[PDB]
Amino acid sequence: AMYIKVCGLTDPHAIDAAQAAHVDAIGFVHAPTSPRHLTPPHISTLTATVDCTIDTVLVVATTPIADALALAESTGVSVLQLHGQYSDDDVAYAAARFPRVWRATSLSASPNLTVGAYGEELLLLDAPQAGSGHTWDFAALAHRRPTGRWLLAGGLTPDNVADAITTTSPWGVDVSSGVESAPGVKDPAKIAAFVQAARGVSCPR
Repeated sequence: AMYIKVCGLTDPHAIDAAQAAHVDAIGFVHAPTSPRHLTPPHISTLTATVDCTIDTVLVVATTPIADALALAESTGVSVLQLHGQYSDDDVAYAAARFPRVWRATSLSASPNLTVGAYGEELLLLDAPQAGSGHTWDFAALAHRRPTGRWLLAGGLTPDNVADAITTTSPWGVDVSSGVESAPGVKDPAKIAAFVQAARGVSCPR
């Protein structure tokens, strides 16, 4: 299996493309510093339109952890995803209080790469430079790949994802900017292309 999350969706037009491509998760960003930012009322309505074949994920960065928990509850999302600003203590505080918590980090932050170290269900590892060249720099992951449930991120696009999955064999992938036509505007054609490229590694057609 290869779990696919599209992160930072902001409209039904994008949700429809994600459902048509049978993605596994959709992220809704609540982070006022991001071009993908959504207010609580908007996250609530968007979340309610997604069917039970997709995990909905509230993605936060700067929201005090108790408020983030309250927002996860009120919006009805499946998962609370915490960006790397959050302390280890905050990750575990959340994990005790909400059923599904994801810990995001990046390789440059020298993170703890053991999944579940602080109560999280899954670790999202962002390796933004690994796609800077013509081919995917699988050396940047390699011995650092978690043994547990994790998502690879790092500027994934329809153009690099087959290479990334083939060489790095992640448990799943997370994509955002690489399927946008503009910041905060997901492009249905790119979503479809991304999923085709990613799934074609194990099930080419």
